[PDB]
Amino acid sequence: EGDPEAGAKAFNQCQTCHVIVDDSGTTIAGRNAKTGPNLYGVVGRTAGTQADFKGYGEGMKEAGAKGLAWDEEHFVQYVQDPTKFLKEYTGDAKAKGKMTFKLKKEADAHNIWAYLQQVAVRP
Ligand code: HEC
Repeated sequence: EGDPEAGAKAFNQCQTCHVIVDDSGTTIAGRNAKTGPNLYGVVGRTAGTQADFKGYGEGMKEAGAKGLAWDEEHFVQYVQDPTKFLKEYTGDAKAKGKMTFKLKKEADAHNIWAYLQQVAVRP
């Protein structure tokens, strides 16, 4: 279990590419980055299915087609090394992630998740 407060601060790194904008258009976190998908509603979301994002890689779509819904266990392994995670999960030797960024600290991964659990759950 992470700490939502430390998570919100560490989310600053993710803001270079991601935003968290709700369904009414309110910006919860971030500026205007569109390199990565909107993370609002990511908790429990089938991987690679945010309807507005058109930049998903084959590995990510394939992972969601094989039953990956984001929960803490997979999220933590994923942000630490996206490509390695995609290959393991899919069993596809050619899978590779578009997210070139890698989170270097494990404690941060849990913190950011606690923060997402707070502000990114769609009812
Ligand atoms: C730009 C260089 C990025 C940074 C910095 C971070 N992310 Fe990212 N993310 C980016 C892309 C281009 C993608 C698509 C990946 C693909 O292979 O298709 C993603 C995706 C995610 C996901 C998947 C969500 C989904 O809709 O299925 C997650 C959960 C995610 N990113 C989280 C995340 C976090 C928490 C970051 C900060 C530590 C982070 N990303 C940074 C691009 C970039």
